Amino acid sequence: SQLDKDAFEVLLANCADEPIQFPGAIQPHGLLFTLKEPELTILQVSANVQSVLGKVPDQLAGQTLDCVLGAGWAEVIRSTSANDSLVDVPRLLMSVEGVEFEALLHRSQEALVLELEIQDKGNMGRMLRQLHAAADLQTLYEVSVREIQRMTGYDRVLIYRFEEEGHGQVIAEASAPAMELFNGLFFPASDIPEQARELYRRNWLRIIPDANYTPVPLVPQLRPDTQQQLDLSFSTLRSVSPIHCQYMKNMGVLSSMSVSLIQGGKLWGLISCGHRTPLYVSHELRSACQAIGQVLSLQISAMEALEVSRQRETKIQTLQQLHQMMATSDTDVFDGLAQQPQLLMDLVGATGVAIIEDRQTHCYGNCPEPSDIRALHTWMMAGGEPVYASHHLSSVYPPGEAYQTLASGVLAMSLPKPVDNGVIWFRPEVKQSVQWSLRLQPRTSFEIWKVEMTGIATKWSHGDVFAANDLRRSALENDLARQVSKE
Amino acid sequence: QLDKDAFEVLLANCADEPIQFPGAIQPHGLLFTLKEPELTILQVSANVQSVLGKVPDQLAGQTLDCVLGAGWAEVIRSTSANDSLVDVPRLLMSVEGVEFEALLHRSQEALVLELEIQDKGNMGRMLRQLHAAADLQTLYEVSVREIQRMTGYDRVLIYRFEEEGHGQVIAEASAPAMELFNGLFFPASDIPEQARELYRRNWLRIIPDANYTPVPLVPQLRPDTQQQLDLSFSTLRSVSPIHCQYMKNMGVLSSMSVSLIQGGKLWGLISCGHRTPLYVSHELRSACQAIGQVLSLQISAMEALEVSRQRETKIQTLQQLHQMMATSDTDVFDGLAQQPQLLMDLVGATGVAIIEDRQTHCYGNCPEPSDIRALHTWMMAGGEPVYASHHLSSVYPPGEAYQTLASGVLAMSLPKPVDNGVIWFRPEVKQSVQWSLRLQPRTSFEIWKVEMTGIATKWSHGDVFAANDLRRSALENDLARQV
Ligand SMILES: *C/C=C1/C(=C/c2[nH]c(/C=C3[NH+]=C(/C=C4/NC(=O)C(C=C)=C4C)C(C)=C\3CCC(=O)O)c(CCC(=O)O)c2C)NC(=O)[C@H]1C
Ligand SMILES: *C/C=C1/C(=C/c2[nH]c(/C=C3[NH+]=C(/C=C4/NC(=O)C(C=C)=C4C)C(C)=C\3CCC(=O)O)c(CCC(=O)O)c2C)NC(=O)[C@H]1C
Repeated sequence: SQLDKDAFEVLLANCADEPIQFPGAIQPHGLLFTLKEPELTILQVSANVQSVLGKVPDQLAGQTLDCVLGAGWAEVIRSTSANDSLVDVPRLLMSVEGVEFEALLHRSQEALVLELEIQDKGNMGRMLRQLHAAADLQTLYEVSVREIQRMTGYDRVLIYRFEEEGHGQVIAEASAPAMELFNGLFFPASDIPEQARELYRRNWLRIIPDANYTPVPLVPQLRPDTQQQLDLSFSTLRSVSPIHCQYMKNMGVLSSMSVSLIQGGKLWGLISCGHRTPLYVSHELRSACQAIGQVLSLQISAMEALEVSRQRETKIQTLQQLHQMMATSDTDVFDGLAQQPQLLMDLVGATGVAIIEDRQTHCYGNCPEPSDIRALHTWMMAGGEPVYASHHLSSVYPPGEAYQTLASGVLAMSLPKPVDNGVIWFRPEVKQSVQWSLRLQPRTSFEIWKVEMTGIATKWSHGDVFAANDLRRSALENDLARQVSKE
Repeated sequence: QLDKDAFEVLLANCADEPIQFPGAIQPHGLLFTLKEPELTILQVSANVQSVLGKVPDQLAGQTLDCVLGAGWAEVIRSTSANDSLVDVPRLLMSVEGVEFEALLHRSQEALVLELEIQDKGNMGRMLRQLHAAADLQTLYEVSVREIQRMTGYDRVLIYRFEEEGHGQVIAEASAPAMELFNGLFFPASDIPEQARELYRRNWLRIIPDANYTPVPLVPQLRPDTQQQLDLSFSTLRSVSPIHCQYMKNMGVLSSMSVSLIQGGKLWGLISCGHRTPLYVSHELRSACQAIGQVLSLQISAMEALEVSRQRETKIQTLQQLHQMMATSDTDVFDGLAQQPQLLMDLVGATGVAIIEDRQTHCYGNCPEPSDIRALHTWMMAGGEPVYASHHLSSVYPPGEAYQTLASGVLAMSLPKPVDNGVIWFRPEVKQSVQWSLRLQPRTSFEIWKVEMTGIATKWSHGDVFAANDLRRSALENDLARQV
């Protein structure tokens, strides 16, 4: 397939803007019918109508819904399709021509999308009990992944967390014995395109029962009512892009089932379940996984909130100690800050605390050569404000590349005293605290992350900047009186 | 006559009743306590003859095989070996015909086994429903409606514990032809502290019949330790007759309470009352426990967001007010005096009181400028730049003159010998609540009214933050305009 490889390589270059929401084909484990809400006439049909029902698709475009689905169920789907929210709808199991079909309903731009999924072949209280029993966030991730693996029966279960600029991190992983391990792996934001992220934000479950699937087209590809393509954003039977199918092939997973974790409308992460054999997931399993996803999304938000509030709680305690730390014979407040560096390091969070004063420089922790530090302090005038924050110093100050491991994100405060002053913080690179062991591959994904996240340190959160601007006022209140009170 | 007097004497010790050590259990099951190494019947319940029809006198210390049979004894011996009695599946058995569900726990180095009687998919839908809720009141209404539908209880109420442990019926769904309780604040004395500790320890409390005769635990003292068995973690525990009388006077004969615990603190309760006795199966109890846990997680989620959401809008109006004073230099708070609502909404208030000498400037609630002088004259004894009041009727002896107008007063006054001051008010909680013999919801409301006489809602930690965040702003901005 030399021609196909060239055609595929075209998709690889143009993958950040492919029309995922408008594939024009569905996965072949069911049927899709687009209908009209008032009369329920078959507006669009799938190519499997002859495969599972044995009806020629040419005579379906427009004609009666009774023709293929039977008049018996037509009234049922009319009644369940009456003017309603359709948000909460009970299960609707059917059987036409001896084929078991589960009917799911939604609406897309004044159309009734009917998804006839094919059918082949108590513990909840326990799962929520264990989820509540978790103490810390890492324990919560571990127990959640273990429980999802146990109940689903999926070979691999992974929790991706989207940290910064869309980059991902595999936090918790449980896998079947003797199979590839992914933990501490960081993948770039380019791996998941933005359209896929929007769909994951608008859908709880994404099921790909078989990567070796041939897409079946929707005939006709154009809806006569609007003369466009179907928006399959909310359809469970939506074709997967060949790029992700190749990615799953290279991984070794043939069936996937992703559960989205949404906090405050933002995609916190994903729960990805992979199988080495094509696995078909029943409705009960889907509902249980959705329930665990929502419960964990609620719980994760709570655990960080307690931890975020805890950091604020131990912040003001840290400043209070520091606000009185210079109570004894301080030549400068900074020289009083030189007694115990770890209080400064723990105030804002950084491996390097350096305060330059008295024609010399005082640094504790991960710091560069002192001569170049004043050159970084020579850049203080460029800020124009005591506060300074950066998650990437190389991009904003070009000669700050010699020290990327020691100083990638620098927090600073400088009192307006013109002679010699300023406080400097040093946070190391993210690349120096990450450990893990073809184009579309997890190993290749890690290398792109190490080049995309170059010289980038973890962003100083609003609390750290608040704890930074706080000492700006505290040092200004005290330092001037210290010299004045001597006189 | 004699029995009625014994009831009143019991009402004296309702505050410090030994609930954890009743010495009897509800008659809808059996209780045994056993030694872990041997599994011998250390202490038994009096209702053995009721179901098993066996003498109890030769059971204190004997082997379990004579009561529960050899096979079931071995099964529970294997179950109790090292399972830690946490996350243990259902263990239904049947001795002498009667089916018993065997729940297990351990108390002070003893193995308590409860044989509860056996009389007579939607969870995902309810979790989706609770996630779909947008506001807090919508969340409470949805939770109560779904809980009532799933459990089939005539009354389902959610109590929120506010201020000094007082109660508030936040949401309520009830069957027709039943008294309505909404906004019915009740005192903290209605639920004693021991009951609150037990509700914190146990998710579920089930009283299937208020008209029950307790079965005593014989012998009443464990020979191993010579004390009363602690039933603080057992579903089969006798309830105090005070609560039984309260439930009879309410008009409920069966109760099913799920405790909402946020961060180890009893946020509230989900009380399910029935007009007739009712028994809840294990599946129903597990489902209600799961919904309670989900709602406890979700209440904290929306509470935390609104705590932060109020902080973002606190700074938003904070910048606007501290940049306004640049327009007017006649008074340091003249710009503060142009938008009174931007001052009331800054911290939560129904009246702004900013006044210097020879001036009277208060918008909204204000008793009298002459009393405002006396209101401004309180600070001689308690003098700080930021002063707050949770109950002004106590700290200020003439706090009862204006309680509906100013019950909790938050005050900032910059340090200047010349007259100054910024003060905001807050009215009574008792003047914003409305609702329609000794142990009765009607009586409970009038006790709360007396117990809250001039008590305003506590100034939040973010509320005193906006008081100190306006301490620095008015301090620095004053000199530049004067200069
Ligand atoms: C520009 C196009 C590309 C692309 C497309 C693409 N990816 C997904 C889904 C993915 N891909 C993931 C990639 C990974 N990177 C890693 O390091 C690891 C290892 C653990 C993985 C799996 C990934 C995590 C997802 C999300 C899956 C989930 O759990 O939901 C899609 C969406 C497909 C769809 O139809 O929904 C697309 C279009 N992948 C590329 O690699 C680049 C070239
Ligand atoms: C000092 C003794 C008293 C007391 C004891 C008592 N009460 C409970 C449980 C209660 N009582 C509640 C009271 C209410 N107040 C109201 O306004 C309303 C109506 C809306 C009610 C129902 C109340 C809410 C509870 C908790 C219910 C639950 O089961 O969770 C107990 C606990 C009993 C036990 O064994 O668990 C005790 C000991 N009640 C009094 O009135 C005072 C005199």
